[PDB]
Amino acid sequence: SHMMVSVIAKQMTYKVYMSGTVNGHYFEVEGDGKGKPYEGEQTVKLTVTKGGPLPFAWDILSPLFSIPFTKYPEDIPDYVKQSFPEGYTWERTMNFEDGAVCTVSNDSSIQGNCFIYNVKISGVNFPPNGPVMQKKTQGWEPSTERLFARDGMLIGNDYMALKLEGGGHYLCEFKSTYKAKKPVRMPGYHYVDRKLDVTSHNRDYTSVEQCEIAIARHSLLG
Amino acid sequence: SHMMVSVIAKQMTYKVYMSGTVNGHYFEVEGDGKGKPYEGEQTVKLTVTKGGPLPFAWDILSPLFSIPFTKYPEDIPDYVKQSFPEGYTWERTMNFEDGAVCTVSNDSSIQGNCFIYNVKISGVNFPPNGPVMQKKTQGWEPSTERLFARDGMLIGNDYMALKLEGGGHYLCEFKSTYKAKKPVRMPGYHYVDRKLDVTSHNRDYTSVEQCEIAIARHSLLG
Amino acid sequence: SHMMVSVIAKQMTYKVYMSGTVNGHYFEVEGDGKGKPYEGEQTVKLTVTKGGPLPFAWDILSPLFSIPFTKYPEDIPDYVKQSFPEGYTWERTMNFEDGAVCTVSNDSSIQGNCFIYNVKISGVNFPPNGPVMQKKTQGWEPSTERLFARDGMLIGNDYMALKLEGGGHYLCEFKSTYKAKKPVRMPGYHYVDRKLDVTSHNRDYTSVEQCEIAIARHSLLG
Amino acid sequence: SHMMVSVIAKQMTYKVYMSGTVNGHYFEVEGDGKGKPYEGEQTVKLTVTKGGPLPFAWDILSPLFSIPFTKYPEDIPDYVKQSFPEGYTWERTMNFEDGAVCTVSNDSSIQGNCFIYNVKISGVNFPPNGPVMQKKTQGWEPSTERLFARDGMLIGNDYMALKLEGGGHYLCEFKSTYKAKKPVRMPGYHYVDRKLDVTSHNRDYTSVEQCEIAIARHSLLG
Repeated sequence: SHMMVSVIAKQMTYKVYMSGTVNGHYFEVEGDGKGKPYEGEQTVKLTVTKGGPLPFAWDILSPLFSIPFTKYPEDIPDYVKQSFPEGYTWERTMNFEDGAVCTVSNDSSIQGNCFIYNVKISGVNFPPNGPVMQKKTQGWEPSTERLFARDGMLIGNDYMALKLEGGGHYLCEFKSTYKAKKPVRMPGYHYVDRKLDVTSHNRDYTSVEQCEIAIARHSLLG
Repeated sequence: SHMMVSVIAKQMTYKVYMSGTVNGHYFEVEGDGKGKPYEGEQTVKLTVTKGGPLPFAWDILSPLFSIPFTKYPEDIPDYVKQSFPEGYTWERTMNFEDGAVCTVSNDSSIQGNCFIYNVKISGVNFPPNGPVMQKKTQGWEPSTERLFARDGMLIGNDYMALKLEGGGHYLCEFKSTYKAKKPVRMPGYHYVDRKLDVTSHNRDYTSVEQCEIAIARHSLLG
Repeated sequence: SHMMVSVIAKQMTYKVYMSGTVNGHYFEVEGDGKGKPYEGEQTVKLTVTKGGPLPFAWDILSPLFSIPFTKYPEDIPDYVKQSFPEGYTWERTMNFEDGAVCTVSNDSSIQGNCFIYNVKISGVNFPPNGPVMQKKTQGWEPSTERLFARDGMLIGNDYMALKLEGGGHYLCEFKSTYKAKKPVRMPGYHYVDRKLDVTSHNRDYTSVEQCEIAIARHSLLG
Repeated sequence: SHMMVSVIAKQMTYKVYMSGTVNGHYFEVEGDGKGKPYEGEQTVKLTVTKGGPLPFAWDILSPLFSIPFTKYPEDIPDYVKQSFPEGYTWERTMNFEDGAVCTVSNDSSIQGNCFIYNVKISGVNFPPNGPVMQKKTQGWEPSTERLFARDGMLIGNDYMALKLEGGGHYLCEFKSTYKAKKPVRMPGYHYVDRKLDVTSHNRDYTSVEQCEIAIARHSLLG
């Protein structure tokens, strides 16, 4: 009784296009990714095409490179997958504890076996001797995103933690808004457990590979 | 597993004394609890001693009434349980989406097989037609606190939500600091799942019963 | 055509009562003050009656010790003064940049020549080696409060700056809500320039004297 | 007074190029300005080059179109004016009360008696029935930025407000970082008063004229 949608194959690839500006530095990143949407497992190779090498931590960009690769159980409506073939948009604001702010905008369509993601990031007020600019980050902690529906949109908040060179953590608030381009069956209050890891990286992070697992769940208690 | 500690029984009680001002209204509340600390289970009966009946939704008080009762797996250092016999303190900020703010301090100490909790709460800028002042809230969704160690303190953040009448959600944002009165072993980044329900109540919530499950865990994906 | 109100003499005294808790430390402060309401000049002697000596900076409490001592020009309605003889309430939230939060609640009545102020403060999550707890503060900078009316209330935001031992500043956001206990003539968008200085202080800040000047104005341009 | 500087005339011009995405809508805007830098006076005519007409209130763009044109008294070190001939950069966060966020970066350089400004803006989570998306805003109230020196950067915060149709105010909160490309003399805690008006506009705001006064000052009370 767990139902797949005919536009999303059990194995799909995607292409990501990303322009951005962080502390006034402009950069373009391109990426090819592949995974199993209904199993919530994905991987993507990223090439920095313009503005490399990047003067900030890679870890601030990693969470902007693929939402349809979430495992939804049979009793929870998959808002994102239901939106295809037309697609979805999302906007995101990331708030770090040293005062830095990022705004993100993403549009997503499909072209046969392939997802197209366009993504812009604008990041400002990054402490010049902070972990992001001194590249003292060491990958994300596994997160749980709270999600609910409001005005036919899907809101998501996530308290995240960048691991720091020399132990300790650098905190960040995620607030996500997902807008389907087509009326879909809205889900209730639910959670997405996520783990993102950077798997391979050359020395100047101009060529990076990362893998994500994304599982949607109910309350684990009751 | 659960690394049991000789000072805290498998079956314990607690006495909670709470005083507080919300929207200028002063109130005092006393309570008697009981639970299985190494299993993360507990009920508690409250009585509003002074300022009953209360002009705000019981639900804004519900999460200030018992942290020892948290099932920690043996591979996670149990910060609060090591803090005893001496005791611990915690401070909290409860920031609601409609501009309400609450500040909470607590002082915990043990007496045989009885826990002692003193807790003061200050709450302001609660909209007079909002859900809390109009008493239209219907209890807390299950949540997942993110705790980590910093300067010998345990820092938790959680993105909460009050269920509302006629569907919908009233978003709250919790930020807690836990401070043991005695050097203890620090835990790594880890999570606590919680479900908290008002089981019984009189007609003006001057007598209330609540029950809490609370289980520590690692990432469900790694 | 600048109009005084018969309940507020050109010279008035006041009495302040303040209970509070900061980083879990309880304290009571009492104060006698005197000034010229229509000239916006005041002074008050503060005695710490309980919980002294205080383990935190004095400068976090100073801005909670007298609003009717503001100079309003003839063309701007004085919301606060118009509320007497019955009085006003106000709630305040102070947000420091090291993450600390304070909530404040104040009720104000009049008794002949004398204003009575009751004030509670709850302050939490103050970094233990931050300027407030290490007492590295050196008085407030002069502030301008933006003020406007909403729902027959007066909202006030102020970006403030504590001066630091060794130069540099420790920032704080003020958000104030004033509620008259009686319908008054609402004012428009306007500014209150304020300067608070601590004038005298014994060595343990158990006996402190401070003076404030508070001037309400229009836009200085146009 | 005004400590004049040989690189910046008493009468100067500027060319502003702006690109930006607000609510996923991409737009480009070019402009020609002129003003009396040591008097703090300037007009500028804008033309929307790409993405005209704009689906949001002009007023959210109005404050991203010229910091050299600020009357500094001789007793205040004029951070931006010392930064030239090289140039300066600034980053800004514009946080609105209804959850909207904008991020802005700018790069400034001089060319004879012409200033060059490049400015990108990212804006997200703008409510579709809110005042900006419904174009019900009617220009900015006069404001007062609070600037101070930190790690060789100038940090300004200001509490702003957009005038609304049918009375009322739509609150915004500005946080700017100013960074000169060349060691300059740092100013003390000081204030900037500003008034900014849309003087003229076509019917779809694809041609707009704005005028700005901007005067630095010490505390008006000390």
